[PDB]
Amino acid sequence: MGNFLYRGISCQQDEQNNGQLKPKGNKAEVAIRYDGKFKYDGKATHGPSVKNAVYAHQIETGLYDGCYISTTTDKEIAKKFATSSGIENGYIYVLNRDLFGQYSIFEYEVEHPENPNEKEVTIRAEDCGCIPEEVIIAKELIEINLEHHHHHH
Repeated sequence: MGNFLYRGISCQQDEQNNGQLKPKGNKAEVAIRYDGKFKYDGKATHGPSVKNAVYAHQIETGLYDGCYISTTTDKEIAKKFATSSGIENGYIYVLNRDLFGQYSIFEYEVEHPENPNEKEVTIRAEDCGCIPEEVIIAKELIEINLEHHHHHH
């Protein structure tokens, strides 16, 4: 529900080796609130994970390095993303947004000019790089999505 998220990986090696897509190490476990000016801060320590630290880090330096999940307002993003990223030969997983809504995970949507007709909604996880392991409601492998729409061309 909400939105259909799609993400694919060619590093099935790292995924299967870690047995969780990617190495993780969550902590903090603080209040956190998406206020108009969300100075929710955290514990007290000065480091990574959450806070203006992670927010500014991803905004300034690691611009969508994989910490947060960037997705478009179009469900057909799946096909476009899989093709343009050359995932046609690799691994792909699907995630539902309503799960994040239940999780109370944050989202920051950037807007291009009005008529491009699209907004980029980046899903701000409470930690960098897929903090929820069960967010992947579907996992499939892909070897060329041939046929189906091949009516003639």
